[PDB]
Amino acid sequence: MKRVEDWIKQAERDLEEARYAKSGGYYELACFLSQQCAEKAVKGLLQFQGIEKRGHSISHLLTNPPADILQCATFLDKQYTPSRYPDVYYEGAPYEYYTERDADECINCAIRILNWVKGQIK
Repeated sequence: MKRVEDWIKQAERDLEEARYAKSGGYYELACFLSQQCAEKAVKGLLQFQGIEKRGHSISHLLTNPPADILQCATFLDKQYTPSRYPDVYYEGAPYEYYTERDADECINCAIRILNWVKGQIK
């Protein structure tokens, strides 16, 4: 069991670890941890709203969110999975093909979703 504040602490710690992973050059990790951040924040919001849905797609968890939030949820939903769906997985060892720009786009979308959720919990 978790309280709303636990979902938000999990998301704040996932963001801190994503930045830490980018500092170490671990860009695929920073992208995974950014998707974890967003997913935990949106589950925190759904609990606060008493509005239960399931799955790990951040986009399917939202209901009529702003355009920028849906764009970042769709973007983050592509991060680790997807055996072959959301398909665009890399061939070979994935980490070798991520870049510092991907880490920045993933971290910043996690920050956009985490702040948008915080704004709504009151």
